[PDB]
Amino acid sequence: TSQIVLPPHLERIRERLAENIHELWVMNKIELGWQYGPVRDDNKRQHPCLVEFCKLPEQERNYNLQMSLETLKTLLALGCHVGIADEHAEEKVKKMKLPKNYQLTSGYKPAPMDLSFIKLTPSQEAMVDKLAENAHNVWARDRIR
Repeated sequence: TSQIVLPPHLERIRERLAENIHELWVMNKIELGWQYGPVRDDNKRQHPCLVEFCKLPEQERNYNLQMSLETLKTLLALGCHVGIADEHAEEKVKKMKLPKNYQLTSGYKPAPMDLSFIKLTPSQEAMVDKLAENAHNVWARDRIR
């Protein structure tokens, strides 16, 4: 799976979406007990990806935004409507939808909402295998070469 590159019309969304999506996603790598440290290794109980979006360096700055860009480019490549009509409900339109659920421990625990009071679309339930296969697709077009 490799469809198109994303246009820049969303770029007003993307940076605030980044300062959201890190503050949703980065909590997920402390349930082992990893913390922030200087150098890359796991034998001594750390994972330095636990740093805020702009705080990271540039190659790690985009390494948070790539999961978003996965969930954006194939969506816009899907042909369906994914134009930003319902503008995302944090930092632009004050409805307070994005951060709802969190629990703080000995570690960086920002606020992902595990949203479950709405149905999920017929698409994104079907795109679970698409987006999880795209991992091996990205890895396979590297590996077979």
